[PDB]
Amino acid sequence: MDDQLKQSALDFHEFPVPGKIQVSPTKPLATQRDLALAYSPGVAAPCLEIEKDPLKAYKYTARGNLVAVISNGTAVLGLGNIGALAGKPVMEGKGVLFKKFAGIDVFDIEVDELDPDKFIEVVAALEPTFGGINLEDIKAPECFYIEQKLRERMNIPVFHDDQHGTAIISTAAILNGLRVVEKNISDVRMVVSGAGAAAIACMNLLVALGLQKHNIVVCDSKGVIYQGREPNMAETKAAYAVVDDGKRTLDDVIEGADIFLGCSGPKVLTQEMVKKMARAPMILALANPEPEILPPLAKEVRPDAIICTGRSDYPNQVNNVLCFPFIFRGALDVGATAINEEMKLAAVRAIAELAHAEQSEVVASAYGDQDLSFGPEYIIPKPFDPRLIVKIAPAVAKAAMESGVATRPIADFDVYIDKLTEFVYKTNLFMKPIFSQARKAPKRVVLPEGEEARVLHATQELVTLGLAKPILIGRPNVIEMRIQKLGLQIKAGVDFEIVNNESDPRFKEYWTEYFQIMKRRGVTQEQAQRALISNPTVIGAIMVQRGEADAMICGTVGDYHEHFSVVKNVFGYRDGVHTAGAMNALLLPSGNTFIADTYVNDEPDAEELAEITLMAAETVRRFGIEPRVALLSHSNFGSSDCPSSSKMRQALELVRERAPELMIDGEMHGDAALVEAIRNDRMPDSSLKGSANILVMPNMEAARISYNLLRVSSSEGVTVGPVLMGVAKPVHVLTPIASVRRIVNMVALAVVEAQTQPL
Amino acid sequence: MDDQLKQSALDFHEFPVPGKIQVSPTKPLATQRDLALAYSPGVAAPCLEIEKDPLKAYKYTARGNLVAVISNGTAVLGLGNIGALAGKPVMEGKGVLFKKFAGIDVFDIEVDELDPDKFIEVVAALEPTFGGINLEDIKAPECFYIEQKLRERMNIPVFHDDQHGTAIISTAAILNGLRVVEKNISDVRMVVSGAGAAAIACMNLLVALGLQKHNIVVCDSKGVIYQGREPNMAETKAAYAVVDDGKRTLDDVIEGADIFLGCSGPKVLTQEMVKKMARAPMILALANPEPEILPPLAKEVRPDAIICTGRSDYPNQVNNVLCFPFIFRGALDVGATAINEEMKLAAVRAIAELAHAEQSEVVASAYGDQDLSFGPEYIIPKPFDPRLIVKIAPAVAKAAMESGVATRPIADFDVYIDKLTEFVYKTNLFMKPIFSQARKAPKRVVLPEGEEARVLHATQELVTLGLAKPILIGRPNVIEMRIQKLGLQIKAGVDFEIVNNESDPRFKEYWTEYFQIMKRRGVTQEQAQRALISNPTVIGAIMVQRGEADAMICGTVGDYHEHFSVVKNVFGYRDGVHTAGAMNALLLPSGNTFIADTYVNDEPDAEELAEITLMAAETVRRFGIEPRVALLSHSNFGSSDCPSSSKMRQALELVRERAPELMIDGEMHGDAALVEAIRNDRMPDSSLKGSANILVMPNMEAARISYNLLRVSSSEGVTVGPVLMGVAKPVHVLTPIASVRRIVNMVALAVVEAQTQPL
Repeated sequence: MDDQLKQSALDFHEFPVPGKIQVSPTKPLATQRDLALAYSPGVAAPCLEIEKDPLKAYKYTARGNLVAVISNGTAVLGLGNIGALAGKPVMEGKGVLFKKFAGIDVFDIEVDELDPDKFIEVVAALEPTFGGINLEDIKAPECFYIEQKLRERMNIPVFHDDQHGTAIISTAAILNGLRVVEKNISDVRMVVSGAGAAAIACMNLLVALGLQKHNIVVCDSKGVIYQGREPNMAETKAAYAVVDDGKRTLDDVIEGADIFLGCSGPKVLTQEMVKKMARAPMILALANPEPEILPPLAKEVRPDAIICTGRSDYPNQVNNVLCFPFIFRGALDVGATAINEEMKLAAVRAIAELAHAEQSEVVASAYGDQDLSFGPEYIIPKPFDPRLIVKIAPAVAKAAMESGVATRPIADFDVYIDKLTEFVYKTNLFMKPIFSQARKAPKRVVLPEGEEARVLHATQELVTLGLAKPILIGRPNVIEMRIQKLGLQIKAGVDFEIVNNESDPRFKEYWTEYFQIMKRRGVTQEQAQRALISNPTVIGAIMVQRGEADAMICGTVGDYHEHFSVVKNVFGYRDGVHTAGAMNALLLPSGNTFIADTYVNDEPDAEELAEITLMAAETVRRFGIEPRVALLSHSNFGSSDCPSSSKMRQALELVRERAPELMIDGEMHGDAALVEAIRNDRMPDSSLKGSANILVMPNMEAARISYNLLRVSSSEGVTVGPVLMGVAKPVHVLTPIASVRRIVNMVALAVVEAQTQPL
Repeated sequence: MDDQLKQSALDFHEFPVPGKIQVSPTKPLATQRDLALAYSPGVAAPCLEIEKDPLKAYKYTARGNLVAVISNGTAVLGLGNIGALAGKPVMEGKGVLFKKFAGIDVFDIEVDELDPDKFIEVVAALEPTFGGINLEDIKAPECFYIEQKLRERMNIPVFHDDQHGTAIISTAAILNGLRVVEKNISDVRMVVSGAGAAAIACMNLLVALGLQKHNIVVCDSKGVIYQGREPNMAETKAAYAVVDDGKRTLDDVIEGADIFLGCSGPKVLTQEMVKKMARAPMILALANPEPEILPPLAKEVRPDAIICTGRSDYPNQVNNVLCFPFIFRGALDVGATAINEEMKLAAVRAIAELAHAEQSEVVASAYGDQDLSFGPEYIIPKPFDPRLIVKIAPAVAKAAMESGVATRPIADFDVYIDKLTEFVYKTNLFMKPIFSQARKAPKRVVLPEGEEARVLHATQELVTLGLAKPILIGRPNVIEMRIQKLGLQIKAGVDFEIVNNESDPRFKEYWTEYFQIMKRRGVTQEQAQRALISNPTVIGAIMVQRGEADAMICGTVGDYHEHFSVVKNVFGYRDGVHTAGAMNALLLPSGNTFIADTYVNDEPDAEELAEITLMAAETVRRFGIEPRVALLSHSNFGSSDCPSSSKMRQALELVRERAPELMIDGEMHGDAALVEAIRNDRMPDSSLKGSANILVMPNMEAARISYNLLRVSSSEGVTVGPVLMGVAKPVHVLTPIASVRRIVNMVALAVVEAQTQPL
């Protein structure tokens, strides 16, 4: 293990504060009332409820999201027995992983006890604190006895992940492989190396899944484990003892075998006995920190070999992080009393089915141009796939539903999946009304920049959600080749339409219409033809204008203002308005907030500010929020008389003249706008209540600087912008640094805008 | 208990997320390297260290800041035995209090066990997880046995706070009271009502403190507990069994007594037997939720009565929150193996001494115009006093030092107290170089606004820190009366000087000099006299100019620009400069950051921007930081050609011409300035490294809006501003909403600036 890596690990664990976890409150503790409610005499009130009903304990405490990771330091991942105090950082890291990947609060516990019975007594005593138990690093064979006793005795789910999770992943992998090579589960022959508990659980699951016991072979360091080899051998080991046939060595039984499993040590297998078994071997190496064999050797000696390792640098890694947080999430969200094998089967099926679907953006970006399509080189999902929780947790919850172990049944699964998604993507809670409205009637959207990888990913995700009917512009060859490269599943002509800009049958009409529009703006006919050949944005705008589409989303490459100029020239302002603006959404501690204007006007006057305010209010109303506007300046309610403050005052009077029912006030400082108490101290009778959610700035300088600084400082770094208002058709212009999720959000928003007859 | 209060408590405990705690990471977990370091194979590296040395476990894990709150639900605060699962919210609230008041991470644990021996076994088994144990809600007499066994058996400190903390507070209160009434500890006679463990610990401490056992009387519900009353009575109860004298009732022993203690129930004491004991009774009611008597009754029947209750609405509340977090902080920071009575004595002495000192701003604001000076009405500090940690924890640490139970001795106490203060005030870490430099040579500072409460509090805190020699301006009568009202301790003429603006012997020279300065600016002699009578800022500026002071801090009432105009007129620009600016400090996730210009120039040009940049760089250098400047705009490295961007480009070239060694670049977006990767993606060869810590805006609009929004959104809401640069003398102008701490910080900064010869 590298000395520099060791130094990096020590410095990471040390600075700037020792440890890796921290306990924080989730409530305000500022005033005296917070103290009164969070402690005596307030804290007594919920307590009585728990006395009347234990189930209500799942309703006022963290018990419904608390998991214990208990260890004794006897079976650390690669160090054997070193003491629990030595093993504490491992459990801290496990808890960090829990919180990161499933939003589950954990307590790590080291119990200095070696007697299994006293261990059981302690764990059973600690029951009311937690809602679930996960064991870790307990050596065999004590682990089986402890787990069985606790599962029988305790009333909450218990795992030993090293005994179960690896079994889940291996079962899913081998089932998928048998799907690949088209071999029936009945006639496959099983060969097992090592006596690690993962192997035993694997045979248990496979037998419960359909594998036949007469085709299995279990081999320890003593060779073939046949009946009568020794009388005082373990009963668990005896359960897989076969009728003796004279074979003693692993070489005798490996020939003609279908699947090889190993969790004992490196170099046990060799390329000759790799030649020994049947067609399409199933190499499965789980030994750490080195595998049984080198996958290059197995692949060079046999091409169709399938190899799975426990190391990240090799394809098809079996990492336990794929399972445990999600099974615990599913179990806890229904209050299952215990986790049976039904849940494990459901998890295996979920992993297998997820292995078939299309690749996500994160993993595709992370793992480069590797041939990551379904098949021998890609058989199980990567650890960082975000769809894992959404595909696993509802399945485990339904398995709990069927077996009757649930105690708090869920009504319908749709809101559950929605909540999980809001955990995953951090903007679903904000965008849910938009998605719900858009899904009722999809429209046609043009993405002129149809060769970018981000646009292709967004198109795939839009088709999957059934949220729009995309139209792409570009050369079909490049688009198809990149679709193959990224391993997507959308098919041209079935899920979306491709418009070949270099050669289209409607070129004549398009450039004729463009010239008819722009002849008085200094555009000759040759310029019109050249533009309709070379500029995708013009093609998209013309397509939208003629009614062959319904919305356009552009601007993910190049400058903002060229796209905006083209759009404004083609479409023009909507009736009753003489200006356009851009507005960015943001998530501050005080809630969602919109900022305008950030992109269009460099120095708006009072009239433009009034029109921008009205359009912003309408757009916010679309989100199902009650608009609350604030005009910002360095002047604080007339404390200065620079021209900007006067412009704000005139804009405010204009807005109050036009829309009398809108909640608006100003001009004020930012803190007064965002904080109720500060505003009430200086202006007790203001017409603005609560915290404002629309902020109007005097110039694009202030808007852009504030937006960027808040975007970075509000530690999320996510937005919904720039929404463009004032143009006569539902079009938006993005920025080159826009991510996939923002593109999807704007496509949904444009669809929603286009659903109604454009105003 | 009010139904509306019950509903409020339930809704507080329920929404928006169940529970009150949450476990969060303290390290980044974004990249693959974070995963590699926080888990396999990186996590193995520190583990081996723990195997080689257990003490190093205090160095890479949260064990050094982790406390367990263990309960069985048998002795809840006012509900007796209700079950541990019913009592869980109480421990959650206790842990929240721990984190809020001492920055200590806790695990709350409910053990469903009623056998004391099994309880002891479980707790002793859980030792390696934690660094300290605190018991809670365990009924007598099992609590004594469990605590004794665990203390003997376990190697980390253990408390039962209800048994010890109340004893600490009561001991401090009664010792202070005996100080008040001037009664010797030898001859005072003790009367005890109830058998609550707090009482027994109180007698133990008092006997260990100097109270004589022959003057004590212990009375249970059976009356006088004398020797031979019953043979099979408790040994702990037997330890205070007195030689029989024939007295049987509490009435017989209360007459002639000095101190009455009660923790049994309400209405036990009556006003006649209040008349029974000696002069100046010591009523001490700890029963909940109602006291033994109504304090109004005791005070009306006898004026000099001293009454202490356990309820917030009455004076001198005995709340356990005063002790336990701070004793645990002190014990943990030295690694004490156990907490003996030496630490408890040190804590009692610390509380007693703190009761004498001056009142803090927070408690004085919270508790109104009550006569909160030292005496019968104020005998123990309020729960929210921030000095509690600083006064307690070092004393407990030193007590650990003397008794040899410490395992990680501290070198010197000064850095310890500094670290505690940085925890308390959140800006000491930033301002420490300034305070250290200023404390070496204090100067003379004028605060013209010498009648505000905030200014008086700041003066008190400045005198205490020995950081300046303040001078106040105002009417002496009002100043003295308010000093009495707030209960401060600074004495006029000894700690500070008062300048009577209405009648001063130097009026003639002052107004003559003001006229000599301002005669050509339209100020007649009568106007000069009127100004020197009515305007404190002018008096302060003239005093500074003549050399009778060294710095001035003004502007906590009224508009900014009037004060700034007066200051600029009197002092003028420093040589080589033709402009002035203001700069605000702020604490973002990327570090400390300065923003300019926020208050002076409405629309600076290139030259003013260059001068402001240079002055800001020098001021930042004062803080011992290496300056890094960024010029912000909506244009991103020339993407636009509006006049503002051109002004930035000219300013940048000017700055590079003047100071060639300064690190500066621009103009850029905010995120590019703050984030390294974004800047490196667009401009790989920029001259700015890391994250900038000075931001220069094109106009006061953007600066003010960004500053306010970031101030609120960066969840601290604390600043150090506005620092004023460009004037020839060390003066600063604050804002009316400035708090005490900001005033202290600016006084220190002005002193530091004035220490060197002004440039």
